[PDB]
Formats: sequence, C-alpha cells, structure tokens
Amino acid sequence: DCHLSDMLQQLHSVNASKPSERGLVRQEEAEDPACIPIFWVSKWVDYSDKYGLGYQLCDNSVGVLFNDSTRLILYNDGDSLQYIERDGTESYLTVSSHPNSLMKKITLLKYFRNYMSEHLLKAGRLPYLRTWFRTRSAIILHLSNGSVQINFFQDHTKLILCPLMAAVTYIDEKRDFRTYRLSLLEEYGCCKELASRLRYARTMVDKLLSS
Repeated sequence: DCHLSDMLQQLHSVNASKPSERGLVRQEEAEDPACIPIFWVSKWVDYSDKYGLGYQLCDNSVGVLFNDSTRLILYNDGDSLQYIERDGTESYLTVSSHPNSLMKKITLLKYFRNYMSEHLLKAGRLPYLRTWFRTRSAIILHLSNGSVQINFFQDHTKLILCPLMAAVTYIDEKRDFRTYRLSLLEEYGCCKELASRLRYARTMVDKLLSS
C-alpha cells in the first residue's frame, strides 16, 4: 500500500508533464545527491519454478523469497539471519547456531549466494524482497522499504524508484548512476530514454499495487 500508492502518484505526475517533449531539456539540473539510494538489488537468480527468487543487495547481503512466500536474509557478516514469516513477522538467528527448522532454507540460500558470487556481475533497517515479477522486457523488484527497482533486459538499463524522496536513480548502459528528483524532471525535462522508462514504470507500479 502506502509507499507504492505514493510512487504511483509521483509517476503519474512526472509522466503527465511529458518531460521529453520539450525543446529545452536540462536534465542535469534535475539531479539530486541528497536522494542517492542506500540499497538496491545488485544480482538476482530466478529459480521460481522450484525454489524461489534469490538476490543480493548492494551491501553484499543476500536474500531468497521462497515459493511458500517466506523470506530468509543473510547479512553481509556471513552468519546473521533474518527470517520473515508468511505474516511479515521477523525473527533473527544465526547460521552457526544450526537452527533445526531452517537448515534446508539456509542450504538453498547458500547455494544461491555462491552461484551469484561465482557467476553474476554486480549491477553497480536492511530491506527484503517483498514482491517481484517479470515481463518479456523487465524484472520488477519491490523492496520492503518502499523502493521499486526495474531492470530492463535488452540494454541492461535500470531504474531505482524511491517514494520516500520522490526520486529515481537511472543506471544507464555503462553502469553510471544518476539520481533525479521527480518534481525537478517535471520542470527541466529529460531524454526520451528516461521518459519512456518512467512510462513503463508507472504501468509496473500499477500492477504491483493491484496484485
């Protein structure tokens, strides 16, 4: 609900302004360092047919959203866990304590972690993956802190949407991050690439809310 509702409003607003259909476009004036995100998804692995979606955050913590709708997170210390039950209630444990209830989920998480470490390149309180889906053209990753990340398959471009700061970070095809306040894009406008991706984003956030 709330952060996604806000993000949807922010996007309606900027896309409303038709920010690429200008004549004077001064995108760099829309940039805002106060708004650079702390967390985004660095890597992901879809084994959703059998197990779930594994991912790594940019602080090197990893998480899995299992097919039974529970979540397990391993912090970047390599031992601290956070487990999120199907009702959102959280508990904290350690791999080293060998918790009897979770050993199969821990083992699956370590398999995802190793796979990501060995085989995937990086994109660039601690949130978890709250919801995701994929379309033919993107994967959409909604984090429990309200952020929505959209990674576009064709050109490796990505958006990180931050409703708390009404801001978006665009990762272009060279892995360069630029962070913009949406209200400033309305005024100074932007390139058609950023504007078309923000139109797509509005559609995706609408689906997230409705699903």
